[PDB]
Amino acid sequence: GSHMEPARVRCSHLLVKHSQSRRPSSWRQEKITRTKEEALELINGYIQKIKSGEEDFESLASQFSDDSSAKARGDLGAFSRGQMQKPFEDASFALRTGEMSGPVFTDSGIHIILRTE
Repeated sequence: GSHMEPARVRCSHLLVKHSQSRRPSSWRQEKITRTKEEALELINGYIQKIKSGEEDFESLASQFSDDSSAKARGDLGAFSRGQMQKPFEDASFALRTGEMSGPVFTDSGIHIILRTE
């Protein structure tokens, strides 16, 4: 039936990091020269490419995600809200089936969340 707002949700997560972060060193750049504003453009670029049916989320999340989850397709499983960040939570739980939250600002950087489930 129609059961939204659960305990376990599944979504994919892309992450673009910026100079002001827990570490200004990604796997794409040894010294992240891009700030939040700059990273935001990358974010929009990926989002546009994905939703337009040009690129895939898992595709871009594996190459253009500065997170370790990148090599794991960037797709997550069914997790609980207490296992993620509050901004990440609000986004993932507010998304409908096959919906994308867009640029979710966090401490590490900007996350792109797509509702896999």
